[PDB]
Amino acid sequence: IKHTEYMEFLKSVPTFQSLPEEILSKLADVLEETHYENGEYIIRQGARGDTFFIISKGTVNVTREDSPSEDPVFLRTLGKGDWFGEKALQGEDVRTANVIAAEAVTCLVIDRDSFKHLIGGLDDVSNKAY
Ligand SMILES: Nc1nc2c(nc(Br)n2[C@@H]2O[C@@H]3COP(=O)(O)O[C@H]3[C@H]2O)c(=O)[nH]1
Ligand SMILES: [Ca+2]
Ligand SMILES: [Ca+2]
Ligand code: NA
Repeated sequence: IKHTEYMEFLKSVPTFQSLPEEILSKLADVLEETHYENGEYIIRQGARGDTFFIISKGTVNVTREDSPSEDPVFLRTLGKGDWFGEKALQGEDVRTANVIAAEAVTCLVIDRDSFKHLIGGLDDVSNKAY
C-alpha cells in the first residue's frame, strides 16, 4: 500500500509528473520515508551528502552561513511537494545549506544510485538555481 501512496504522491508533484511511470515505480520501490520533529536538522551545511529529499508532509526552513557573515541567514521555507538536497549530488558532495524541520515532517529520501539514474537528468533539477 505504501508503494501506491508513493506513486500517487509522486504523480502529483509537477517536477516528477514528467517522468515515465516505470521510473516512478522504481523510485517508489527504493525510496525511504524519514520523519522529523520541529527544530530537527535534516541537513547540516558542510556535511558530505548522498541523498535527495522530497517533502511529503510538513514544512522546512533553509538557512546558510556565508563567508562574510557570522551567523547563518534564513533563505526560504519549503513545503509539501518541494524538494532539496540536489547540490551535493551535482559534482562535489558537500551540503551547501542547512535544512531544518519546522513542524512534523515526512521526507521521501532517494539515494545517490537512484538519483543519478532516474532524477538527475530532469531539467528542473539539473538547472535549478537560487
Ligand atoms: N545553497 C543553497 N541551497 C538551497 C537554497 N534554497 C534551498 Br531549498 N536550498 C537547498 O538546500 C540544500 C542543502 O543541501 P544541498 O546543498 O545538497 O542542496 C541544497 C538545496 O537543495 C539556496 O538558496 N542556496
Ligand atoms: Ca559522501
Ligand atoms: Ca536533461
Ligand atoms: Na555539489
